[PDB]
Amino acid sequence: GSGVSLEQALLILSVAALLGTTVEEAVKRALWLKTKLGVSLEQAAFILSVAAYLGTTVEEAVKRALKLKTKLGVSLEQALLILFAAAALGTTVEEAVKRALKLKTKLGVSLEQALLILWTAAELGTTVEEAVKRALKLKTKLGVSLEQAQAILVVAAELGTTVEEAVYRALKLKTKLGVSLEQALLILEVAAKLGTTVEEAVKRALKLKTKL
Repeated sequence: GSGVSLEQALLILSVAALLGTTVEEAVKRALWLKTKLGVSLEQAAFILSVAAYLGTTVEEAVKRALKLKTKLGVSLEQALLILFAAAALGTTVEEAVKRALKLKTKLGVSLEQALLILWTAAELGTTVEEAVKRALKLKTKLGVSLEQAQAILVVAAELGTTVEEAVYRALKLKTKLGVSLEQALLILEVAAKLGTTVEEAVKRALKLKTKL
């Protein structure tokens, strides 16, 4: 798309924070990269985030990702997630993929889902087995996806609250603003990252945004 969704605006606000660059600068940087590679805006923002986590230039991150795609025969998305999971783990990409593949087979999930689980466990400071146990409890209790359950865990950590508090606020946001759960959780997380209120994060994002 050329029109920017709220979802996408929020991701950039997050990336602007991470890079320490104005939102205007982050927009341009994400659009240049989207154009250059012919990828989604979300994927462009991801790449900027991966390079920041790696501590490499964006080109270098792209070079690594393209080489790893060819090596493993995987998508660019998967290669990026492998690099990210490896940067978060502080290990090799080979080790990260090894762990992801074992976990993929165990849980009957995708490699992408497995890599997200590994990254999430690192973000929570727990083992994977613990993170999976806690995510699956939420999945069953609330009737959310495994992905969403993980997102809830992570949002709670960013907020410095329990998962009960995080869910309570997310569902309030859904009812008040008519957003999806995934949206609500992202808003909560972005406001935490920007050092602001829920209202101010959305107000910025709306300035930035064009498509719905």
